[PDB]
Amino acid sequence: NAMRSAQVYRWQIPMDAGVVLRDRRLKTRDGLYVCLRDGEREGWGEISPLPGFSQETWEEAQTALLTWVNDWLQGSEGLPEMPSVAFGASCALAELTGVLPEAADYRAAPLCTGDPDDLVLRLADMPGEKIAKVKVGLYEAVRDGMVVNLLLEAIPDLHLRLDANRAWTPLKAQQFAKYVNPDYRARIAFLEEPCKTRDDSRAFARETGIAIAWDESLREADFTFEAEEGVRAVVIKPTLTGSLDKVREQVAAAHALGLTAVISSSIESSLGLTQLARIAAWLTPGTLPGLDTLHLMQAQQIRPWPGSALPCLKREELERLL
Ligand SMILES: [Cl-]
Ligand SMILES: [Cl-]
Ligand code: NA
Ligand code: NA
Repeated sequence: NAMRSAQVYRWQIPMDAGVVLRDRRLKTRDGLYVCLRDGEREGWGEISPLPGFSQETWEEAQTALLTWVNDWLQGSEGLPEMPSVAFGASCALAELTGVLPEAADYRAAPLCTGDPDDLVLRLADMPGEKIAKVKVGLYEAVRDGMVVNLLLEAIPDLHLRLDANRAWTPLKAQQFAKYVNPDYRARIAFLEEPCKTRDDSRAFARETGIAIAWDESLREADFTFEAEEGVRAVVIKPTLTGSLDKVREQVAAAHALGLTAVISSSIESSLGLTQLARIAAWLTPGTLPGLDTLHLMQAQQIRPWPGSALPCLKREELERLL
């Protein structure tokens, strides 16, 4: 189409030392961007499969994105199934049509990074609603239970999101719970995927009174949105999910069941994170998104996250594929 043109960029962002995912060292974050133009209209997307979580590799995503772009340029925008590519391409399309609103709040649940005191100091005097995120299942269960307990004790109105990524056996999950004072358990907003199996996670929720959330379950073939005793939320990671339309359908299905839906990071670059902030403000206006992952990186690119002190690279500094 005479009116259409596109650009594709490839990049690698250095990570801070000490970032681990499913027994892996994420030394750099590797990804792609697409920039679509149709007349005076422009739209961007991020295509960044996450090692150990995405089925597709960076290299596979690159090929799929390029071939999708080739078709789009010729007037065919049907999206591929590959989730990171479907997500990025769909965001670019949504930006071209103005469907993705410009607005964002740019606030996220702060992520604990090994210093609960700092987290306490940061939240203890924050006016309004206090929500934070603690990763669990990396250290031994006793440690996690004590940390969670101390934080809840330190700030009486703090609500914690906990993320286990299916780390625990039923025994370890019970060991974690025993260190959390029952008087404080109601202030665990949710514990994402405590156990290795979903049935064990549900049993844990019912036994302990600690609310749970689904995250990786949503990407399993069998997944059905269900209201269930103990289940309070779902975590939706668009890069691992697919198109913006699919993300919308999932948010809607969760809300229709009274479940909280959290728009969440797959460690995207700043560009993708700002888009997730817009998606969250639009589709989940009442729910703080899980986007506090930028500080794990050494640079921003193209669009900065407001308030980040990290340097921001311009597009001219990235490797251009198309
Ligand atoms: Cl290549
Ligand atoms: Cl730029
Ligand atoms: Na636009
Ligand atoms: Na999670």
